[PDB]
Amino acid sequence: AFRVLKPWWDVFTDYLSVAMLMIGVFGCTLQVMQD
Amino acid sequence: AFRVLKPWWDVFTDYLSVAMLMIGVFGCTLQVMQDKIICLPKRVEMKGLKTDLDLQQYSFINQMCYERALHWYAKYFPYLVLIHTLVFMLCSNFWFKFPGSSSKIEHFISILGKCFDSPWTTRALSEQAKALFEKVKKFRLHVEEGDILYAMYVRQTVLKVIKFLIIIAYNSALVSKVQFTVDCNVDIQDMTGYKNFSCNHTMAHLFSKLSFCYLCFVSIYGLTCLYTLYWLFYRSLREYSFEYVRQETGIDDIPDVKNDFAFMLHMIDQYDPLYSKRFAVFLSEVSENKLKQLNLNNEWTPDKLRQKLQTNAHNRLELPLIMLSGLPDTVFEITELQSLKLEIIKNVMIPATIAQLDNLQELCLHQCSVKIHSAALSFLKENLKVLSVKFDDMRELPPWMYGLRNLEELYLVGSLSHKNVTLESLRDLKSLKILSIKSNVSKIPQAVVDVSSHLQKMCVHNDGTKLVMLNNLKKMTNLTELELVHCDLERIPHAVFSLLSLQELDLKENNLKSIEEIVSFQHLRKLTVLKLWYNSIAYIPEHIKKLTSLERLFFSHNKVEVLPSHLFLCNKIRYLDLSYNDIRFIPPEIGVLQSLQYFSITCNKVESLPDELYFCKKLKTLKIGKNSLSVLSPKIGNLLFLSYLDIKGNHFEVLPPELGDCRALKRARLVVEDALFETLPSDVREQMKADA
Repeated sequence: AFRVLKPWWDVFTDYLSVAMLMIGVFGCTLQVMQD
Repeated sequence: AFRVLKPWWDVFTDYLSVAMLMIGVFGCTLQVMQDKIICLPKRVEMKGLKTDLDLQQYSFINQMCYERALHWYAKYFPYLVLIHTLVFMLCSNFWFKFPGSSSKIEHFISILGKCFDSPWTTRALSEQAKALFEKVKKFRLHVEEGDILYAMYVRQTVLKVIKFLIIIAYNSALVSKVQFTVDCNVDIQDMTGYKNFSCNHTMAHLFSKLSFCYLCFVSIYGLTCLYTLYWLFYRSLREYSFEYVRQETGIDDIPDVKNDFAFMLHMIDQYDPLYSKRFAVFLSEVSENKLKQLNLNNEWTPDKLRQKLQTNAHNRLELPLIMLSGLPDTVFEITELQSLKLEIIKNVMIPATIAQLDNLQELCLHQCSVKIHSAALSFLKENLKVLSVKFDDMRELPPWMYGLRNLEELYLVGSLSHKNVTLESLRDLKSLKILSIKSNVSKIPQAVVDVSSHLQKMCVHNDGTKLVMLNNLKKMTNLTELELVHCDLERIPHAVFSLLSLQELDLKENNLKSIEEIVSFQHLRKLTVLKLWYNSIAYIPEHIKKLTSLERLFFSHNKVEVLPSHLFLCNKIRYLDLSYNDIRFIPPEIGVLQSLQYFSITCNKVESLPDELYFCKKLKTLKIGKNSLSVLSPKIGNLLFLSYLDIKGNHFEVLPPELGDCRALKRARLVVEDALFETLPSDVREQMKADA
């Protein structure tokens, strides 16, 4: 339903998206803070 | 699932990774918070050294020299450590995060936990696990073809080792690079009026010390890998041999395991030494057999066995068995059965408990590969009297049956020639008296000669095999009853002429056409019963009158059309089978057959009945059958002892009332047309059916 529909490449893309989202949030934080 | 997969070194590596992650996060926090460079112009009673620089210039200089002079690695160290720790964690977790191997790992965890959970494992070492054996065998067949999980784990370990080596190699040189104080000569002159600056940032010494401690952790981490690497390359975990469960519990099953299975076994043993012992039980086949035995004992009750008890053909209390996987023990509790019946029961082992069933003398076996115990075999030798065996490819034949001395009657249903029969010698059968064979043997085996000293009755009913060599039958001096049914001889064999002790002769389905050997039958004065079923005989030689001892005659389903007068000279004949023949006229000489009690001419061409036939008052069975009789003589009322009459299928118009004179014949024994029976008076039919 929420797990059996994810091939390995899909899982890797999801993890890459999570990492990129974290990077973007951290970048926004630092831009607000010290830029 | 999430805990039992961690060896001690793995847990230590995880804890080191956690500590390194905490250190990296703390370093990033301090770098964001207090990592500030203070800078001053370098080259210049002591007074102050005012530089008339405003705060904006100070901050600008701090930023400029921070970008320029400060070492890149010194600035990136917290993020560097964070990245390395995250990569180590990711390469540690991808072992279970990859679904293709994660499914196998989860299946192994589930099966191991379920096997350890079963108390029947402890019972075997000392309920539903029987079906769990199927999952066990499915897993062992499917996953032993893997070993890719081991390669993946080895690759992960190699990656960790390489990362550790690189980390040490470059950090060792880079640690000495950082300094607390620093100098920067940037071209800010004529922009800020200065070029040379002395600077320092707070974290340096701390970072230095911090980095030192971090290195130590990494060092231990690397050492950990080495140990595991050595453990990977000193034991050769691709193969695992128990050699301890086999020696202690005394089980020779569970020989070895494949690369993947040995790897998982080693991992579990390092995690827990007793989990492997508990999990190995369901690999054993003997354990599976015993668990099936327990389940069968739960399924079977003595009540079920006694309900299935019945009376066999040869007047014995028998327990039929049609589909079983072994011997229930409860069967040995019921000693009143005199016979046992087995049908399609392979892999049967008879223990000494068969000695409990004292009152056993017969056994029936239908397609069963059975072996006995020593006490079981001795009990069978000393107690069995009758035995019936059915086998298809000689594999169900138990050889020890040839060693049973007290056996009396034996029945064999199975081909032996498939032309020499692979029959074992019948020497130990010291009390064999009756033999029955259902095979395709072309020549009589020599083994029977080893039993002819006490053999009394040999029955061989082949499916049509021609008995070319009958020389051994001449050795049957003690044979009193002989049957050669469907032996395809087509002539009376010369060997039977050597059997003076013979009493009853049967030649069914031999298709005898010329029988001019009846004179030789005069050499045998004990011939009371002679049988010629399903032969091509059309004429009866006069020599048959010379058989003094004849008591029964058989000519059913033959080509005899007009029967000779001299055939009636054997006044001692009591059974006369003339049905299914071309018999048309019954000669009056049948009146001299006073001793006759049987006469069947069913499915013949008989058109009239002589009155002399009714002089044979001893006739208790008369089977006219399907003939062409138009009227029945009233003299049938004189046959006071006639018990069966079969005239249905004839041309009778009205049955005579004299049928009421038949004391031994009733409605059930009277086979007549319903209209013919209706032609009888009301009193006659009332007397036949009931007692008025």
